[PDB]
Amino acid sequence: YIVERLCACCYEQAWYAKLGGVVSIKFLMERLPLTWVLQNQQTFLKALLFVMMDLTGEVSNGAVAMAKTTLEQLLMRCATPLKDEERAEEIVAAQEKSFHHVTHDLVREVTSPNSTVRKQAMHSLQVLAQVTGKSVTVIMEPHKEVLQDMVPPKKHLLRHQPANAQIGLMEGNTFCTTLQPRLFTMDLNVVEHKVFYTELLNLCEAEDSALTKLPCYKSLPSLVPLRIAALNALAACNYLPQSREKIIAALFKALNSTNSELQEAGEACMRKFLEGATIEVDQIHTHMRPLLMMLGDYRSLTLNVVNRLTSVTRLFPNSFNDKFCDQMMQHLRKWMEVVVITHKGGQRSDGNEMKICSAIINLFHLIPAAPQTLVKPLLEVVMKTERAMLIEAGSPFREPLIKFLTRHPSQTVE
Repeated sequence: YIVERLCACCYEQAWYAKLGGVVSIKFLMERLPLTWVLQNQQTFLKALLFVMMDLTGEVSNGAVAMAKTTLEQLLMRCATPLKDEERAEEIVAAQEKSFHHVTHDLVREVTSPNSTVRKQAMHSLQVLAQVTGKSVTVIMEPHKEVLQDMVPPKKHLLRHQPANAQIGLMEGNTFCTTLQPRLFTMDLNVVEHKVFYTELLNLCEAEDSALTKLPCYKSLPSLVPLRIAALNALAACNYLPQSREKIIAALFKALNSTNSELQEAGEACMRKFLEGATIEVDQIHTHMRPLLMMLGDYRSLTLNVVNRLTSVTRLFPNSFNDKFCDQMMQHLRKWMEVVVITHKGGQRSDGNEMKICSAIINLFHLIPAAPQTLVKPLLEVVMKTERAMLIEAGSPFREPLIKFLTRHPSQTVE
């Protein structure tokens, strides 16, 4: 009755009721013995995860972090292997049964449409596989019966599912297909996987003007998380030779865009994609061609294009050459002259004041093709700008310049 009434507080509406319920659960699992907390771990987990499922979308006072910490403690407690001095026929059986049930419910809630509970379940599975000294797959291999119809959409026309459910399905597919050994192999041969891959490609490659026509996406405020999830799911399929060019094309299209958050998501997915696949300089040039071929005019530069340059350089150091370094130095000199002119004019702040020059300077320390000779012209232009603006302590060019100078200490100090 104690556990019933106390964990029942987790189902009340108010947030303080949930907080008291989780506090009582923590007290019960910390003070009382192991043999008893195991058989109640099912109800404890259910209640303390329903707390999260219900508190999403409303103000709360640290209840989410407290619930996450309590979940971590309960999982690392009940999952801890029993030492030989305490192993017995009843405690071992109770632990095994509680572990089975908890893992079953966790794999069930993994594909839930809520993001917070899904991330919490993923972290719990990871830490549980870490503690038990086993892989996540072998632990989920018996439990994948629940996800036989979840990871494969069964050609359910995901376009009919809501945006949050779609994002949840994408994240579940990413998690289940990115373990040490993959639980489900997206062979891209059955009609189900084929339809799923085609939907992923059309979602991550189409345009917003046509993508917003769907009713499921008509009410979305940003539509960026959907594209991010689509890119993440598409990168997890780096085991299909005959169907790899489209993945690279989509990842590069996402790596060259006029948005910052999506550019970062695309570069992250590419870095994750390169862990299993490889890309030769041929297709690198083929895909970055529209990114280049426009730098001829220094005015064409901007924060987005320099960020894309930085990303493609960080992902492929051997892609750029010394000629590109000289062109970048010329563009930097031009932009520094423009900045000096604008500062002498003293009209008003703009969006091309310092960030562009800082990014262009940072580009050098990431390109290994940058020669030692580039230190002197860069230092000269930096000194010219500093003494034209008379900004010494607040100069934002110090950090990237020092980052580059550290690459050639011999020439620098000399």
